[PDB]
Amino acid sequence: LEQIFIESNEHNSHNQISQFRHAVVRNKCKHNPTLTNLSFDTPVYFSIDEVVTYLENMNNEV
Amino acid sequence: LEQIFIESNEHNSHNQISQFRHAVVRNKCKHNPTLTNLSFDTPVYFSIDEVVTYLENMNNEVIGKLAGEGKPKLANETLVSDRDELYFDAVQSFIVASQAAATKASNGPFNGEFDRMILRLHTR
Amino acid sequence: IGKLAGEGKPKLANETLVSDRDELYFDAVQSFIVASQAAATKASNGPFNGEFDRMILRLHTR
Repeated sequence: LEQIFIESNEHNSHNQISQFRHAVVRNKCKHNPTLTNLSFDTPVYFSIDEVVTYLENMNNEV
Repeated sequence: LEQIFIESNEHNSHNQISQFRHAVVRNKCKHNPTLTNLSFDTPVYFSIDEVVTYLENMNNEVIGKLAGEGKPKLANETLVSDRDELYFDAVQSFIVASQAAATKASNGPFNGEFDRMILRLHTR
Repeated sequence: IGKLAGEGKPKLANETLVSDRDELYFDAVQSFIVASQAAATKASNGPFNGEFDRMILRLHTR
């Protein structure tokens, strides 16, 4: 899951490794609220495109 | 004991471990009164059903929200000094928490986490 | 700790305030009161707590 998208070339990896991993963790927590609370490795249904949009907005926030 | 009665599959497994084992240790001191000081692992008597019942109890945790009403409230309006000494006795059914002022109540912070665990603890 | 402004400091059961974290803990164990969400009683959990349990019980065994 890290392999497909994240790449070695971009040197912006420093924090954004965690930015992405934590984004997925958190929106996992939210998208399945019936469950206790969701983490990285869990194979529980989820939508990531809205994490992309969320990245856009939190890039936009003021 | 750890792996017999707990798994690490879950993200929140660690807190289940915490409360489970605190419960079992207080349980087996509840059993053995004689010795002045006892340790967790040190062999002494305990029972499966007591843990099962306390887990089921706090799986339905509720308290009263009003000032000076911070303890789990029963159907009988009574409030309990200590969680274990009455819950381990037998599982009891508490009223619903609703925003209505008369039955103003607070949700459990740990509630809902135990429901997945207990049914498989039963199955095995 | 207490969320209250001006109390960025360990809060006791008596809510006493000690400037240095060092000598408070070495002298003896501390019976801090746990947080509840109500604003007057609202408080913050330590990031230290939650992750040290297994080490502490194994060391208690040893």
